[PDB]
Amino acid sequence: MNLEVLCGRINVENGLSLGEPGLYDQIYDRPGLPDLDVTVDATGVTVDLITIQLSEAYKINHDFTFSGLSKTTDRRLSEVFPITHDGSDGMTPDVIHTRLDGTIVVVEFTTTRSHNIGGLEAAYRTKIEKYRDPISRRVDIMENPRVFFGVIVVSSGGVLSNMPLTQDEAEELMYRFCIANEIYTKARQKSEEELEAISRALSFFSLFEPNIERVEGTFPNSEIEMLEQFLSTPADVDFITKTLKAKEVEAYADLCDSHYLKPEKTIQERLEINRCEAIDKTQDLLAGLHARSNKQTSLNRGTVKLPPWLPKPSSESIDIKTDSGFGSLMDHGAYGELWAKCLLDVSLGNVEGVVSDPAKELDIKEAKITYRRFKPALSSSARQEFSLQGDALSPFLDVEDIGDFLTFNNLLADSRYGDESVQRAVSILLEKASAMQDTELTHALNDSFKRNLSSNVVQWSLWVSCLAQELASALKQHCRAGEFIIKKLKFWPIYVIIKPTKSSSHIFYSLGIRKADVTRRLTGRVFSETIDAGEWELTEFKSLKTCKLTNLVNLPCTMLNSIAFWREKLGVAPWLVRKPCSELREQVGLTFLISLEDKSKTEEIITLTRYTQMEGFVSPPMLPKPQKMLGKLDGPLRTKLQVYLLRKHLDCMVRIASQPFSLIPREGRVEWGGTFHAISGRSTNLENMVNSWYIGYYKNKEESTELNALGEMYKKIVEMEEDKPSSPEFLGWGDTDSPKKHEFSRSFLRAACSSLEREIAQRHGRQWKQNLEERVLREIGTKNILDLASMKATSNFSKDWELYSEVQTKEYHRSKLLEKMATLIEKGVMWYIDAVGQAWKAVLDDGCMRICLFKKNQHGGLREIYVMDANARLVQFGVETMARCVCELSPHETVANPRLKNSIIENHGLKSARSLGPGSININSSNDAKKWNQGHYTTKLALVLCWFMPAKFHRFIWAAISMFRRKKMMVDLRFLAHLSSPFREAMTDAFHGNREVSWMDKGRTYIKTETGMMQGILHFTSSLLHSCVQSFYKSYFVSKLKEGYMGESISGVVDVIEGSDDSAIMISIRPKSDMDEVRSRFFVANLLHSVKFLNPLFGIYSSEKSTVNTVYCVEYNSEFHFHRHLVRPTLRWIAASHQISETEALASRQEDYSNLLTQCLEGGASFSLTYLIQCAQLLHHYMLLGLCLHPLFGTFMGMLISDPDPALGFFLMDNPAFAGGAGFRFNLWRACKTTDLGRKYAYYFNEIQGKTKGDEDYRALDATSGGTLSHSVMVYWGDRKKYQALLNRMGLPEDWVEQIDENPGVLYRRAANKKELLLKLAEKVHSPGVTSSLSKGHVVPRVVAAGVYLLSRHCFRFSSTQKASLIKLLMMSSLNPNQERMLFPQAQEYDRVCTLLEEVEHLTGKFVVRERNIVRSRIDLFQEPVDLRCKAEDLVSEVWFGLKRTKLGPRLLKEEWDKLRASFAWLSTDPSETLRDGPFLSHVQFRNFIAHVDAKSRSVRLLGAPVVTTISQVVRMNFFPGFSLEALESISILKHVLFMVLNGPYTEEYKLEMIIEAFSTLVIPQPSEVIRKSRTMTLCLLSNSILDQIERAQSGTLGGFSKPQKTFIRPGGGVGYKGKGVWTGVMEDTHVQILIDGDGTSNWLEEIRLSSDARLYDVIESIRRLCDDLGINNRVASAYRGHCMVRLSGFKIKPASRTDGCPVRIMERGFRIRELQNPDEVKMRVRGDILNLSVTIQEGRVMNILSYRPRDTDISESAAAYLWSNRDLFSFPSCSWICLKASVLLANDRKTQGIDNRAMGNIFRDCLEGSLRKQGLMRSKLTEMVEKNVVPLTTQELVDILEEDIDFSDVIAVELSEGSLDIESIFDGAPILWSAEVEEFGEGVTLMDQAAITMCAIMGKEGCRGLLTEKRCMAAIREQVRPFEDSISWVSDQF
Ligand SMILES: [Mg+2]
Ligand SMILES: [Mg+2]
Repeated sequence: MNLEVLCGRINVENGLSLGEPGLYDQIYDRPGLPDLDVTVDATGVTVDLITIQLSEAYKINHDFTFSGLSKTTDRRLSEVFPITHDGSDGMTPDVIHTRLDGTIVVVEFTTTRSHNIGGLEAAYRTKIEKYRDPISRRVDIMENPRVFFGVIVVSSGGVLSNMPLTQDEAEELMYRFCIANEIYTKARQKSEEELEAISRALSFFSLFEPNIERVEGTFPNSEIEMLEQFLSTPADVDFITKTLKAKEVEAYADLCDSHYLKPEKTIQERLEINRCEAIDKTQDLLAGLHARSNKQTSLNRGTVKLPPWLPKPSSESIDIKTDSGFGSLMDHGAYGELWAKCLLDVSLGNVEGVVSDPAKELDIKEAKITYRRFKPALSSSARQEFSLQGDALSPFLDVEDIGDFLTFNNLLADSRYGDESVQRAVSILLEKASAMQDTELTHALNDSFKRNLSSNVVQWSLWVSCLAQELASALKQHCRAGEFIIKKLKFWPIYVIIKPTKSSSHIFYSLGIRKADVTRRLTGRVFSETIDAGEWELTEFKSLKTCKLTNLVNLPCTMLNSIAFWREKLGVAPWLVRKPCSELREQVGLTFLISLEDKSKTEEIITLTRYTQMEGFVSPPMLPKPQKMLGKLDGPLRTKLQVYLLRKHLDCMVRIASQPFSLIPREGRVEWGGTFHAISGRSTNLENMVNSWYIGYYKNKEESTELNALGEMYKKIVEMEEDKPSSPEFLGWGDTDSPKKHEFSRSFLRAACSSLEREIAQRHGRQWKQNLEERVLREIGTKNILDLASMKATSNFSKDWELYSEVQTKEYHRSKLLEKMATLIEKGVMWYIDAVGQAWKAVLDDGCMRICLFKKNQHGGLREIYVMDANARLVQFGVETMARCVCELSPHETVANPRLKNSIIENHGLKSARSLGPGSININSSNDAKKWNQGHYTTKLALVLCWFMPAKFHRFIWAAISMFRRKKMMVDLRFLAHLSSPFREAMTDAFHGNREVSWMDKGRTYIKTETGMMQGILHFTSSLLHSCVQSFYKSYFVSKLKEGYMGESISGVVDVIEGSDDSAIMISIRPKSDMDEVRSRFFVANLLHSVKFLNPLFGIYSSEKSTVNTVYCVEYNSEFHFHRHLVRPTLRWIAASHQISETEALASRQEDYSNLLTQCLEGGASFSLTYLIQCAQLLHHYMLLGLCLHPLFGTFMGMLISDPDPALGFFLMDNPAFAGGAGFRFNLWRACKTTDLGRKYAYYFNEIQGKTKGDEDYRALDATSGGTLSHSVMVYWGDRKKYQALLNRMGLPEDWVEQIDENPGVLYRRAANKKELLLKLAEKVHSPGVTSSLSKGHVVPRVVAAGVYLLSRHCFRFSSTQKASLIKLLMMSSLNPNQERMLFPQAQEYDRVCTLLEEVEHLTGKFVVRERNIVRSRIDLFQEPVDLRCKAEDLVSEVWFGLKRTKLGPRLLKEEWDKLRASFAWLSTDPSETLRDGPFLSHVQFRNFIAHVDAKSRSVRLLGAPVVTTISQVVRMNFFPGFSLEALESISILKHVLFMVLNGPYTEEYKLEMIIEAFSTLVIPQPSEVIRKSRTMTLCLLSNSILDQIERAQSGTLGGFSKPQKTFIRPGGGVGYKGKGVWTGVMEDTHVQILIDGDGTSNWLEEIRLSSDARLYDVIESIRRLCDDLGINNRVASAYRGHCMVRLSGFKIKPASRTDGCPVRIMERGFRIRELQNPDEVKMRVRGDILNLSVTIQEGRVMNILSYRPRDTDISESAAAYLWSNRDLFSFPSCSWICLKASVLLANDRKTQGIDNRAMGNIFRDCLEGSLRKQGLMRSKLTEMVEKNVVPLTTQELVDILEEDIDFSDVIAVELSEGSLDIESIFDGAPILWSAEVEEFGEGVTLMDQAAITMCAIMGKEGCRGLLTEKRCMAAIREQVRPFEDSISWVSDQF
């Protein structure tokens, strides 16, 4: 802990810097808690025996915390910077440091007593506000300033600091602060808004009165006696001891008698016995299943319900060809005659008109579609057959068709038609999009994607998707008797006949093909057999439910993803064509089958095989037992596929149960030998198996309404209802050894709460309840009623909807929540804390919760959703916030602290290594819970919450929780309808009143419920309870480990991580001998196994889906930590990467398409696969835009080709390398600098839309969506009539829009009255995209509508935007870097990325296979904790209304506002005037426009190989696994000697002497090299061929003087230059011109000219330096001369409309000629700490051609050691200076008192003041040194939480005593691990040189001086006031 290394870490560039704030937290074990003895008395305070002063104790909180930092002499602001006289010259910093490179560093520390990011961010912002302006003022008047600013803020939780540190110093600081804050508080300003909110909430809580008596009445078991008796009485001890002993002996006996530890068999015998038992169990299951079924041996049927046809698509057309013959369409008749009649009727005249036009479906020209009805009179036989149309299978069925289908099948062979209509229509758009990056990489990847699209599988899937879209469209028409509809598929010779229904739940269709254009077939045999008709081939009226439609639409964009992902995972090159590996056909075929055949209970087997395969990772003491998965596999079978899957699964189980997975740690790493695919016979590595358990995964939110799934849901909801204990005794009143299905022991709950509370109170400092209460009161008291969770779901279920058939033949139609806030705002309420006072009473007058149900269709996941009513949400939101607040400050929970998801597992390894010695062994168990819902009686939650509250909340929480013990649930009306015509057979009887059941009333349309928490509602209380339980488990395990089985003590650390349901335990030990390892492994095995039996006490039932006692692997949520290797299932997000999403505006879909891609990249995928996924995403986005439905797609394609702007349908594709890295904003930025888009945006910002009040003004109305901006024609869409009608029912005058423009002040301040609240509601109801139309139909049709409607409407007619071509001609009525930066607030990072990206334009690399696993890094891209910048909207609120939403300051506020004005032309400082000039029509469009103009991309946690890392490394490695992508020593010593001479104490003449001699002796490479900084070096070295062109070319900086002003003589002898001159120059290829003028006291800048504008922000400071050289002020104004880009005052940016300062008028041909300078007047110069090569252009006026300043990262030591071994350099205190190492200190002891030297003067005294550096290694404070006797923190220990001692069961003790176990024979076999040399667990985790050199350049100056200062004294020198002999050293020091 020293300041020198810390300040040496940071490197700064010229100017002022603030860096980036970073957040460090607690990782290692907290030290501290010493003997604390605080006694306040007269002399102050006392601690231990050291006494501190009282008023010093008033500030010890900061002095002690930073004792090792402030050791300087307390300089001032004036002493370092030039005087500004602005009052701030007396601003005293906390540490002002100036290292030997002039890099000024001002740092101030702070300490807050908060507990979250809130106080941290607050302190950071207030420190920045305190110290912003003076330092900027001082840096504005310096020559070459390099000043850094840093802030340090600490808290008991974490530390926020912009200067990089190491976790050790963070831990030191945090624990020091803990001690300091403790002694501070034992020894003993907010704003106004929060000060009002706290009182507003406290008043309500103090006067809140819930009717506890009516509550006890209307609710079963709500009694305050339970709560008070739980809080008051302590916890029993003897009961717990006997219960633990009983549970322990029971678990031990169960383990022994379940894993065959009796009596003596070896491992192989136990394994064969296990194999026999598994065989028996599978045999029994098969027999019991086959016994109840129609026993068959062959079932002729199919699996794919569609016929295999592969036509060659012809020219596109939507019309039925007529000339077909009929010579054979009457062979069969009953189907052929139907098609014959159809063709004959459509031929001549029988068709009719049915228009299905987009504008209808959204419920609002030639875009209208034409469909044909039908009425063909069929014969009686065929009519009867059609009216006729429209048992569980056996495990032994000989399903071999599926078998040999997955072996040989033409599924991946190339369909020879790869250049046809559809492929052209896609590839053209693809090439147009990719034209931005025309490298070889992009061409290769596009060719690979097209080759993939050419395979016959996607060719078959394409027309299937077309058919599915057409059917979804035709789903809801009008049905005539005997009607039909004939349609063509617009790309293929296929015809479909459709017969819709009225139920709108399925459909009937029949296909037909010409039988002469069927080119190929999929040559399978699981396919629906068609029929022959001569020259035709037809189908037989299948039926497809409406639920199984989206999966048919999304078929190509999942087949492509599967093909690409599996082709890459196998290890094939994405740019090298090969054959199908015959191990790849299986995976693709299986994906195809599981996708097409879409049911539950079929993919469920595959998603369940994981828990079966998750065995074999079990440790020798136990055996792999997959037989626990029998059950959940029973039930009926209804497909030929389920039988095959079940047989293969059972075979995999019996294969696994015979031998586990091997475990061989060859080198220091560990692996696992034998793995294999689940449904196959294979052998693949881990990563190939892990994400094979996720074959049939997908997501949706469509709200399926099939009666079957809804019935299963209703069944699941009521399962444990009848299991009520029927006794209000064991539900929170007394203890119980064996608890029943819903009971829980109270004393154990109290013990767990006490344990967790002690852990919390030890991590944070005590007296924490107060901080929590204030935090909760604040966070509640600020919730306005308007900013609620609008657009959510509510329930219109009241008492009236309780009698079926009395309210039926109606629709429920659940509604939104906005209506509630509307009808509340009407009633005069503003704050959320006001509505609850009546919402609670309104609820209590009822007797239920009025819950409604909701179910999506995703076959698995989080399917159920329980929507509530507003009166319940309003009371639940006030309690869930308290729950989340109490949960946020826990050390285990991972749903409020999300980052801990990836910290408590990795870092554990380091922890294990810390207090164990390297070489430990892990023992892990990943648990779960069986029924996390329907098993938690809601009283335990209330108790465990009220235990953590300050008692001002007890009554409110008790009431608001007591509302969950009688809830009513709605049901579908169609459900009861069809039901009133097994479990369902009981439900119908309960409904009809025959059989009495205890939930459903007779005749009533609901379901009662008394037990079970709802899912999603009480999300955090469950996590809190689980945290308590897991903390108790951790304490108990630490206890049992503290004392061995026989009085010994095994050593080991425990870790506990847990979220909502899933949880893990990660114990780790270290043995020494061989036998002790065995004993400890057995002990920890029993310990970990006891959890299953210890769980039921807390009302938690562990399932059979949890592994136990695995050696070197865990699994928390979905990621598997296989030792130092982390595996994540990437198929999950890949499959769920293209979800249909209904948003009312374009350019908002690509946002989500990029979000999902970024999520997939996070999940982990080489960029070469992310790019293909993006191509498939583009294909999906275009197919969902009318690619195969509307016939007018050619016109839209032609329009988009000539207009690449998004929001019109165009899709932007990222760079091949670094594809999904940065979000959509990056692609937008990159496209806005190369395409015509840069033009279309420029017009939006540089047009004053007056236009003489023409008919071309405003152009596209400003309207931003998401991050992008577009025309208001799109964002205005959507029905809102219900909402505005409701508003008109209230006091909303129609003038409101106009009435808003008269006073915009109501759009930024919150509220003052009721009326402006209504105005804010009205603006809320129109802007973002809030909808009101009911989802009365499907999604795909109405999405295609919402697309094509807007597209067409913009293409031809108006809205107020113009046509496409009209706007294109309005163009002829791009961006400059200023506005480009103001738009994208992260342009610099984008530029860095792009620069690093413009080197991989070729395909060059090697296939080097590295070691087993390159342990990667944890790289984070652009990402900050909170923020530092002011948003582009707050400046307007401040300038326009005076609200200091930002706190910059008058100078800085003016500067940034002026920059903003210079960014937007029309923008003025008048809120009313800015409407009649800028593109807008109302003063509301601008409010929405400005709040989303600037947007930043999202963060990315990408992994990269180490070297610690960079982005170039990641791009080298991560492009493809197993593949990389790629394209002196005198310079170092020269840099070192240059830095040591320039900054060294010398004289300028002597400096130049030594420099030129060093240049003479040394050599250098020629300048035909890389030019970053050595260019200048080799130039100034070769200045001793022809230098003129050397400086001219190769990016120099020079320029003559074309027009000298004049010469004039001031009588004080001054050569002044007066008049008007013209200077010219050529710096970094600009050829600028500078007109200058001055006639009074000095000169001033007149005008500047530039030939280009790329490098603008650097030319500005270059011109600043040039004027500083030639000495010209830049303060006075000028007379504007032309149409300038911008103007500049004080080297600052000013707009052109202001005409304030010198204007920079860029003219490409402004000035093109050079000055032809003479090469003889060239000199070298050496200023203090500055090297220059210059030329005198005029008499007394010089010009610096080139400059140099040495960095601090070039102070070498090898070069120093070499220079030491040299004598010829007569150049070398100097000897001990350059070469760090008769005497030196003896002569200069008195040389400072009398100046007698021929060398440096003051510089030597400034340098030698560094004795404080060597004095920094010692001489600390007293309390800072006496308190180093602290021992580490031992642990939590249940003898403390329970306050008593506890004995334990010595079963294993007496067993090993008698010898009934023979442990040494159980583990014989499997390898030994105590002596195995392995690396520690965990995967993830210039300081070196800078620290070394900063600690190094001290000794070589004060070696013997330190010895003298130690010899003279060692104890009194620690004090500074005590000395106030060795007058020479003190003089050297100071004074
Ligand atoms: Mg598992
Ligand atoms: Mg788990």
